[PDB]
Amino acid sequence: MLGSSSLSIRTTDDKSLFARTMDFTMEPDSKVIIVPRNYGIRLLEKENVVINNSYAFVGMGSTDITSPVLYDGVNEKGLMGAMLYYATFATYADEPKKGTRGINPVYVISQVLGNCVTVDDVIEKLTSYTLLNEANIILGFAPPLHYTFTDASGESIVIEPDKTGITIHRKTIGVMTNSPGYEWHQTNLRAYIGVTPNPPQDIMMGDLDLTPFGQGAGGLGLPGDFTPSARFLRVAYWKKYTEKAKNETEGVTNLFHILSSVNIPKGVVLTNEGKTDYTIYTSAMCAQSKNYYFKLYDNSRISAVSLMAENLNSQDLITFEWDRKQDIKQLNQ
Amino acid sequence: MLGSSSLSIRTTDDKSLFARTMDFTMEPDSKVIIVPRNYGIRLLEKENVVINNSYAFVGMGSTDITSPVLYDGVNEKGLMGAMLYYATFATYADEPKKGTRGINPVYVISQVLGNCVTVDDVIEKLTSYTLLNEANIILGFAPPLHYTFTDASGESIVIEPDKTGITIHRKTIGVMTNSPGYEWHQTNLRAYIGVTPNPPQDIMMGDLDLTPFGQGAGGLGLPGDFTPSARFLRVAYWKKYTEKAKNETEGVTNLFHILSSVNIPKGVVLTNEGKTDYTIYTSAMCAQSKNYYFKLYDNSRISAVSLMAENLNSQDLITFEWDRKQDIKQLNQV
Amino acid sequence: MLGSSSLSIRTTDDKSLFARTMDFTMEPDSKVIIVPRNYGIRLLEKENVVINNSYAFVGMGSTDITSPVLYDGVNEKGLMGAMLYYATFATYADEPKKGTRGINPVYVISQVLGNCVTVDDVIEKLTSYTLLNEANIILGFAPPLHYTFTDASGESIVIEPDKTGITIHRKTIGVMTNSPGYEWHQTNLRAYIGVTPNPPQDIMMGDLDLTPFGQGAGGLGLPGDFTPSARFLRVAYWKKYTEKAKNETEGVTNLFHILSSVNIPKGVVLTNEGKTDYTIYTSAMCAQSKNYYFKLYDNSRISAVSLMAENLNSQDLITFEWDRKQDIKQLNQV
Amino acid sequence: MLGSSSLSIRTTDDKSLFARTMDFTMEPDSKVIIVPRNYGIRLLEKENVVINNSYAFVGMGSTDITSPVLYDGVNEKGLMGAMLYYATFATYADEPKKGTRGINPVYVISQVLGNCVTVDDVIEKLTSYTLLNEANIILGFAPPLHYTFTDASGESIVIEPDKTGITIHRKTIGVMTNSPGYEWHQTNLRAYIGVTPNPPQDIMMGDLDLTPFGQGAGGLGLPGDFTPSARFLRVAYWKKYTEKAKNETEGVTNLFHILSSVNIPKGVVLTNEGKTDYTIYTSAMCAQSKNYYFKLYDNSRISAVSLMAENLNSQDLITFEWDRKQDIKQLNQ
Repeated sequence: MLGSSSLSIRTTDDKSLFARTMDFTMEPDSKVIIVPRNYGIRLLEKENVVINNSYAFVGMGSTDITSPVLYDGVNEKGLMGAMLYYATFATYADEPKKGTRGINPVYVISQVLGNCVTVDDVIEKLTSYTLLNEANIILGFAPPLHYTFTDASGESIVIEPDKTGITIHRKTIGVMTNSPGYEWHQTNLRAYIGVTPNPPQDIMMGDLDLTPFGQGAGGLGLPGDFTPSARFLRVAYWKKYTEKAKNETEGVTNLFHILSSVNIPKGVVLTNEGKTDYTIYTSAMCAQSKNYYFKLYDNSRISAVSLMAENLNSQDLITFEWDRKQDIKQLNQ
Repeated sequence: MLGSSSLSIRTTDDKSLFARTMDFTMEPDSKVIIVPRNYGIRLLEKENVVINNSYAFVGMGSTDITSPVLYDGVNEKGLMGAMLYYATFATYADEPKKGTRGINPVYVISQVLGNCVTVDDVIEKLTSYTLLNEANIILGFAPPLHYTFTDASGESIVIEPDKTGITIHRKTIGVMTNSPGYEWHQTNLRAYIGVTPNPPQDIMMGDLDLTPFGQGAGGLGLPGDFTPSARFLRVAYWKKYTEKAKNETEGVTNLFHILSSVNIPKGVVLTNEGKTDYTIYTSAMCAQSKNYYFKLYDNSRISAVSLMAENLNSQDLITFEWDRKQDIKQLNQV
Repeated sequence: MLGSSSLSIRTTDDKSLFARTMDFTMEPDSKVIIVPRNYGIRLLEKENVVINNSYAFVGMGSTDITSPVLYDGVNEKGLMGAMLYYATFATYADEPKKGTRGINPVYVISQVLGNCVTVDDVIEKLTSYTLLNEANIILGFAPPLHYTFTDASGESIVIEPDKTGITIHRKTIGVMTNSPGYEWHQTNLRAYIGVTPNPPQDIMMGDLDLTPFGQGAGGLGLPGDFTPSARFLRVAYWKKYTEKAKNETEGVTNLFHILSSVNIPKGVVLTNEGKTDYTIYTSAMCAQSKNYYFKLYDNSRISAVSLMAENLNSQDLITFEWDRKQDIKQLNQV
Repeated sequence: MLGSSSLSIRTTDDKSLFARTMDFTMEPDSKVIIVPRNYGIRLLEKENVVINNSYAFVGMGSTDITSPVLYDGVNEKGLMGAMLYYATFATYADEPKKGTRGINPVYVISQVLGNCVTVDDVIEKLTSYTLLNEANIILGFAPPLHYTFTDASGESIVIEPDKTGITIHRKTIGVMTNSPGYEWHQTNLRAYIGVTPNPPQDIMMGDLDLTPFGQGAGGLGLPGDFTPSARFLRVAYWKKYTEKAKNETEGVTNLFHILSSVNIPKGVVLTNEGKTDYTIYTSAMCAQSKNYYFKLYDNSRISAVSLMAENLNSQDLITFEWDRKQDIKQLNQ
């Protein structure tokens, strides 16, 4: 994990959808995963302590350690959520606070999705855990994360494990990328309210008449780079000005169009080490249907996994593998 | 038409691909159109003169007037091309210059793809015509246009009907959006050479340590808006830096990722007249395969049409309709 | 007041200097004021408590209300400070927290310059005060303010009356404009670390060589408008790269070159109400010499006042009136 | 030279004024020079044809080579001009075109100010010349230049020795910096018409109010760096919107304020060669008064030279040296 952009939206259909890109430096073995009720998810990768999960859920994630790790997903009661990179800000403890258990940052999404309904449930659950510096997701240090959640009702929150403790932001705008903290970007929005769909008025310099080249000059000032702050502003503004989605499909379509302003093609961003950082997949999920939708760097065709289609009291993890090949429809031979 | 961005690329296995977005306010009757050889293409809509085309070609276009109007396409000899808005700059004439025939701007692609092989053929071809200020029932007036072509060998040209006459640009960088002129954008590139994939180095102010938020800071300065100038910069720069495609399928994919930085969602851009200006479709062509690929605002799955698959001596236009339904694959019952 | 930019610097001379532009819609009655020892400063306009001041100071201010109101200044012990706008963020009590005295935001600088020596004294003094929502008759309301101070040693702090109470920021980078809060701008700096004095290297796009138009391209990404946030970046970044000053005089000069990046011409910024927001004056002060220097919108020649040349036990304010006529040295008859 | 910004303005007092910064790496020997009538100006350093100047002028320049080289200046008939850097564009001949006299690029201002009145006079003058690729000794080589002139009527033209020959632009907006060519910057202007003094309206995102930080948001998008294109934008836009000067003195004041957005502190721009590039002097001249005004990097106090005060039929050049000392006025000691 190395960067990502997310947002949620509300349809006129009365549905809530959430979506996110994921950026990274290669493809990992990642599938969409359906975790059945009562499966058991650890808190710490170093202790064999299991929490029985009341709920089933589906999302993108890894099976590379003991309990499924979910980057995002939706559960059978309509809770949607994700974890996103939060570098230089994320701060964790060595020891739990008296009265809490240790949890690995990498397990937050799975635990919550499996045991919560509303955004208030999330806030409540969280006060019974301390995020811990557990080394060895055999992928190293606990990655610097922060979290967003959105429930069936359309409310979004952000949880950020800062130096000064856990920060909750309630009733947010339903946008989140990477560092810095949420209130920093919310404040940043203010510097860019002049970014609109509407063209500016022609002007004169002496005798000279000045008019735009074409269209789209309203957005002058919007940065087009892929830093977390730039991405934050493109998702928010294009969330603001994109037409309301009138049903679930349109919602998926509109989410992927907005995220398209923050999709990273392979080669245009390199890391301090010269690894390439690119959008591996984009996904979306609907609280009311509990459908998971996703598309990949190598596959523009959207796939869909339906949570309630499966037997939720299954003993076993149900799994779908990525199809990393451009799914082109041939209209003739 | 109302805006669009385009580029070409080269693969590792020596294939040339060209791609474009089409931005518009309505989205009208448009389809893929295969024009066969010897179909006959009008020069002017108010006149009965028809040039008989030597080559078959496929591209997106309209069948609403006498001859197919192609917005872009590839022909059987591997020439690719496209017309794109050129507002404020496109200048035409009332009457043909001595020794040329008039041509309607919306017929250029069709005429060229129908009769040329190399970009040099295109340049020579063009000195026997004069763009005329005609007009069409569709939009109600001659649209301000400029044109781009790329042949099998990956060489690109831009043709621009300027106030002073027709301006040719030879061996271009293979990127073109809208106004202004090609020389203006080529010159503009230089103000932006500091936009790279590489992070800037940490610095200090007094006792502060300052380091980037995440990744991507090497891009500081690139603009994010949907003006033609900004779109050019984004397509040019991201063309430079994203990976070389290893084959044809990767070409289409990469082209669409790059164009993605200039895809316009419904509502983010409005005209003076309050109309929403958004990307209706996105297409890519391949000189060697002569395949035509496309996706739409409501359908992200790519479709393909093979020109060489059809009877190239057909009497009748062959067409493929837009499938404006988001084509979701269900991996279980949805 | 309606905007302003400020910074401090240290010479290789072991001197500290502070300087600020002042941006406002019209020029009230302002001059440079020397407040002598034991003069007396009110805390509040509606209450009659007058706090006796231990120290003399000089700076820019108004004499329109009961006690001299200073916008910035330096005192006889080398404490330097200023009040600047903090719109939408400043928050005041109706009523003092138990066991503090109420203080009008507009008296904070005069109270502090009068009774403090170090950065720590300022912090301590402030916990004995509570900022109240008391209006004044120059403006009609309590203007939203924040404050910066710099002592003889060169430490700088920012003090910000936030919703949740007074926020203190210790040993800052020595720059401060307007809203938002200090942490936010400090964080904002990280997004621009790639803004440097050095040019980026040429690149090629295919056959094309791309080189800068001239000099200065290292700064690509720096915004040029006059919002508080853009002014912070320019002053901070140009404070970083500007040559160290070798003595007091060069320190004044450097301060005003840097501040020139954020000097606002009449007409270029207008308020929601159409009043023009422009840089009325620019000042500087040195902690070691206790000299105050200023120039005006209408007069770029620098004037200087020396606190310690006066009698610090004078009965009365000593004041120097602005000279609003461009002070042009005639080199021959004009 | 390695940069200059320049503009002209018109007061409501019916006076025309012209101003320019000059940016360089170290200050060579320059002063204000008054060139009297009939003093004579060389065309080329390597040939002794001297052209007799009808008119007296005053400008900043150098006395290091045979004839005075002025960098800018105004003449006794109200014609004002400057030569600015034109790197990578300026093209000069090896040989004078059939029926022209060769001229050293560095002598254009001096020759033009010495014999022209209107911008038309200057267009006709220059087409009797060919700019020649002849080296000079204060800088070592032939510097790539272009030229701006403004006559007493307030019309401006820009002359640029392009690849394809001398390009001429009639009645320009009265702004000029460095490369690229005039028509490129004029076209660039259209991209930035939404740059105004006015704040954008407040907006909302969901339940959140968004309002500007303070003032000045109207200018969002304007670049702040010191390249020539950015320098052009700022000078033009700030020239459009800063208030009309009511007289000659305000004209000067306003000119230097607009020019201050393009003033370069020592250290914020370094060349490839690690040399620091900075604003050495800022000057202004008035067509009606024939006054010349200047301030320096080290002295923001403005100085003035009046052309007509002198004997315009003097035997010798009259000059004034720079005072690179901050001229502080002591209000008490």
